[PDB]
Amino acid sequence: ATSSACPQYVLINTRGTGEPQGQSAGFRTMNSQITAALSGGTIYNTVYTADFSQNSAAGTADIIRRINSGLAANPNVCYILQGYSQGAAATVVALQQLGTSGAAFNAVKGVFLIGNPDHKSGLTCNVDSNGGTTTRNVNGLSVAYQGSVPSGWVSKTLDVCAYGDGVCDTAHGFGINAQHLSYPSDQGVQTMGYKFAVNKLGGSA
Repeated sequence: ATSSACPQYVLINTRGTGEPQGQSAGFRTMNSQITAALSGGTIYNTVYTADFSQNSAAGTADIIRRINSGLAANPNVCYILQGYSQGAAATVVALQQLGTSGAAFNAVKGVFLIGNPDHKSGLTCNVDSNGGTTTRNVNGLSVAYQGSVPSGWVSKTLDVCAYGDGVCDTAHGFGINAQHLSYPSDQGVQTMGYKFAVNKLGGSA
C-alpha cells in the first residue's frame, strides 16, 4: 500500500555493539514487515564502528546526516528512527541534538528503541516486550550521564525494554544477559515495532 502521509520513507536503524555493519538483527523482521506493507521504503543502516567504548558520536552524526540529506532531496520524506543497545543511545542523543521543532523533527514520525542504555524511569513511551508496563519505572545503565529521550519526543517514541534486560532495566536485570539479546526474535517486540512504524507512517496495521 502507499501511505498518502508518507509515499517515501526511510527506516534508519542503528545497531548494537559488535553487530556487523549492516542492518541490526534487532529490526530485521519488523523491517521486512514494514517494507512489505508500505511501498516507497528503504532501510538505512547507520555507519559507525559500534565499538565497545560506547562513544557513539559517529552514529548520532550519521543518523542526522541521513535525515538532512533525505530532506534536501524530498522535503516530504518520512523517517522512523530505530536503535538497539549502543544504537539506541546514539538515537537518543540524535533526538537531543535535533530538538523538538523544525523540519527534521517534523519528518521523524516515530522513534523505536530496544535495549536502551538511556532508558529513563517513568516515561510513558516505555513498554516491555509484551507492550505492558513492567519495565516502565526502571533506568538504564547510561541514563544518568547520557540523558534520556527528550520530553518533546516521548509522544512518538516507543522504548521497549525486556523485563530483566540489564542494559535498560538495572532494577531487574544484570548486565548484558539473554534478555538484552532477545529482541531480534521476540515476536512481541518485532510485531509491535512493525505496527508502530506502519501506523506512524500513516498506513494500516
